[PDB]
Amino acid sequence: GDTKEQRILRYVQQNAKPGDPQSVLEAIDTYCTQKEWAMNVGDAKGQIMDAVIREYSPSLVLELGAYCGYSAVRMARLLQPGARLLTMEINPDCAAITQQMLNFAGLQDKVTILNGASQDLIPQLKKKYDVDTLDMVFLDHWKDRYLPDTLLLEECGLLRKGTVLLADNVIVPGTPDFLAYVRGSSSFECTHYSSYLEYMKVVDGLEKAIYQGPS
Ligand SMILES: Cc1nc(C)c(-c2cc(C(C)(C)c3ccccc3)n[nH]2)s1
Ligand code: NA
Ligand code: NA
Repeated sequence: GDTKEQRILRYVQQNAKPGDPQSVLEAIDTYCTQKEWAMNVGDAKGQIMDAVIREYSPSLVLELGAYCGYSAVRMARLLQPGARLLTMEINPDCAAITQQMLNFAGLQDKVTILNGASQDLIPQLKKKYDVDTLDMVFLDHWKDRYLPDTLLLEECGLLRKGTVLLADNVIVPGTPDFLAYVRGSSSFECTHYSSYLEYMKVVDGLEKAIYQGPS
């Protein structure tokens, strides 16, 4: 049976160029804006993500909620040799799509895909995936999970001073609990990056929260 996610992957494989991550991004953004709507960060927000990666040049990045691999491709393509992306995806079919997307783009050796729930996998990073601390975390999974997974990252000792959290959809549909906590806590230095959801004709935004150390 055909699914939307399989259709996205097929469109990329037909029209993008293997080993060319930029063509893969353009293909997905074309597909989602012109052929069939899908959950997608999109190019406007993508350029903010690009800027953050280039500013902090993280060596170890954790992504929560890979879906079809658009953001994994977006970030992994800007990573240096020896840098790693760890990405978590709760849905097995989407995890498979993400793998094929990264393989097509030529980035499969920079990325480890973890199939499971954030709250189960996050406490295993130190022991099983040889993580000390994370340089960057991109949050784009279930919205009611942003605040508790941030708290769990902190108590698992995965954040250090200077670790960048970047969270999507904090306005639409909105994560006001997360926002209240990080903006109000002295442990996080926060900035907001507005971006228009053109298809929905409403403004959304990404929050950047830089860990400052425990309170
Ligand atoms: C507690 C959770 N841990 C993770 C890693 C979660 C996750 C969410 C997601 C998307 C693609 C956004 C998703 C998945 C299923 C339904 C709706 C939406 N992928 N991974 S959820
Ligand atoms: Na999103
Ligand atoms: Na703060």
